[PDB]
Amino acid sequence: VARDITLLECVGKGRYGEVWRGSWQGENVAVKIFSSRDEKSWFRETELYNTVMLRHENILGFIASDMTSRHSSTQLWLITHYHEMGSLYDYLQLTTLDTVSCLRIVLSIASGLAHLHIEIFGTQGKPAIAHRDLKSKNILVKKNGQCCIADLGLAVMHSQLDVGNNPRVGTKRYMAPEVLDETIQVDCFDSYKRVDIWAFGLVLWEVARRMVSNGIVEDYKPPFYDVVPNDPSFEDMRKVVCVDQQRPNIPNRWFSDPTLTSLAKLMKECWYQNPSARLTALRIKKTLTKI
Ligand SMILES: Clc1cc2cc(c1)-c1cnn3ccc(nc13)NCCOCCO2
Repeated sequence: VARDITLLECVGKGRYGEVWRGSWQGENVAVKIFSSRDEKSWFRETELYNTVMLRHENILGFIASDMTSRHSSTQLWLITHYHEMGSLYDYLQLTTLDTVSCLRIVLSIASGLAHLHIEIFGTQGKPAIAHRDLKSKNILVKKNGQCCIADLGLAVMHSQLDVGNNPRVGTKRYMAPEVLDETIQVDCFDSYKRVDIWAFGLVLWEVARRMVSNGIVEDYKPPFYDVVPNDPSFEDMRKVVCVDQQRPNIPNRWFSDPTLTSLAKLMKECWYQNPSARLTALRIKKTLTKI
């Protein structure tokens, strides 16, 4: 139960709500406290965790979920494993990477996303799932160096089409061109997997910037830092991604490193204007395993 949790420190704050480091039987756990405005995101992630027994080493580990609702008060809690190392967004602010740690991180993300995307049949199976709000701030760094994906509140599902009634929409900075120009095929499940692949390519660019090659590294920057203001509007991102068709700049240093060059090619194959030309999660994972 949540009754035996002591909230210790607020480790994250946003429009979704807050994330706290909590204590439970003397062990650290994370508690996501949703704002009442995000009730549908809490329920989606709960049914994904407790009805679809969704478990994978690169998906945030679910412990429990609780809601209490009364006149003048509503609480919505998600209790998960705590990762002291924090969000990949925070982690990349402080850390530089080498060849092994860079590929451990990005391969672990690819592995979790493929696990979301690929359907499993039978008993103890799972539908195909699209995240729809992947970004560096919803990926956590585990002690072993791998990552795990969090925030499945916007997931859509499909078996041989489940879209929520969720009024919240993805982070604008990471929205795919088909989302921004509204040509996305809403009734086609593969559209949502390809919106995920787009966002993954941006996360791939974020990680690669922090890997050192030949004694050079870039500071952390978000996708499109140079052409969009902080907290960009829908219109800001359409002008950049669709009209101007701009994409993240690839610094010259990378082409001197074989690994960073391989990731540059992978990045671009996530960024096609045409969603159908983008790689699949499984192909990305199969490539990273060989690289
Ligand atoms: Cl249910 C959930 C959502 C989530 C992050 C966590 C849990 C989570 C788990 N351990 N942990 C450690 C630090 C931290 N978050 C977490 N820092 C705030 C980043 O918040 C991103 C929101 O996504």
